[PDB]
Amino acid sequence: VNMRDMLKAGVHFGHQTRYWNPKMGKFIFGARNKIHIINLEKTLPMFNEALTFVERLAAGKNKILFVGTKRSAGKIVREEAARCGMPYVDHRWLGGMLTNYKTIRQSIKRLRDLETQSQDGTFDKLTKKEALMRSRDLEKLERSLGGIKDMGGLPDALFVIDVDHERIAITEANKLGIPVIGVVDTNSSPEGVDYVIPGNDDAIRAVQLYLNSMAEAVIRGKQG
RNA sequence: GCUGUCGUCAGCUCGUGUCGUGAGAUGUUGGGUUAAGUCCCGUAACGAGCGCAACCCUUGUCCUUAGUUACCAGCACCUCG
Ligand SMILES: [Mg+2]
Ligand SMILES: [Mg+2]
Ligand SMILES: [Mg+2]
Ligand SMILES: [Mg+2]
Ligand SMILES: [Mg+2]
Repeated sequence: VNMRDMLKAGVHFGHQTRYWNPKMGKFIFGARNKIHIINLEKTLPMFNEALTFVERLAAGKNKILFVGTKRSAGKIVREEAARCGMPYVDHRWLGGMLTNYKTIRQSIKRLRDLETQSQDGTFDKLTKKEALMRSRDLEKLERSLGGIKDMGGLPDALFVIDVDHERIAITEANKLGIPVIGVVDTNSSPEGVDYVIPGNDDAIRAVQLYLNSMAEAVIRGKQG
């Protein structure tokens, strides 16, 4: 908002200049002291475009999936996708979560009924020898499948925090053919992302800026 | 039908997904660890089956029930078994 919250924290920064993607050359305002700088005055209209798109998609009972698996960004998306509904992923993305949803449906069922088992009133009233194993399986399943426990159907649109690190999700999203929102850094590619956000990554303040923007956008959208 | 052998070695495969024009490949590679494809972590793979392990028999400790044809600590007799 108003070119100052983003200009303050970390948004006007890039990944040096040695590792830059030619297709970002149109978004570079300059390279001060060997580091690329993003043209924020161009980011604002498309940032607001993404905000208004997700806001108008909120009304209509559509589900928006968030992807944030990264160092120091998983917990932010975990807590921030909390409330306002919507699923998320907070740890390693599983290959085939979209193109092979039938298989992961079984894992979802296993997670649900094992959660019921371990929280039925302490069903495991027996030796801890295999109860520890059961709890370990529970936490292992949670750590990768907690965010998508709901949403029996495929998401109508998807949100990304970084496109280089999780290219696989975007690839299979285009293969399924659904809209995608992505934060494209200076060493990334606009290929496969529909609504581009030429923002910044690896800076925390920027990432909660992005995710709060999205979350209160969907809040003001789904009110009806 | 039954049996030997590699070999009681730890391997051999499938569904769905993905990569390749295809034969095919990933799963099943990698860092550790284990008797073991055993387990953990990572990881375009996610799961499953036959194997490994476990359930069977026996051996080593104790407890309950049992005391004849088995036993003899105590009591007595004893021809001293
Ligand atoms: Mg093909
Ligand atoms: Mg193979
Ligand atoms: Mg093999
Ligand atoms: Mg096994
Ligand atoms: Mg065996």
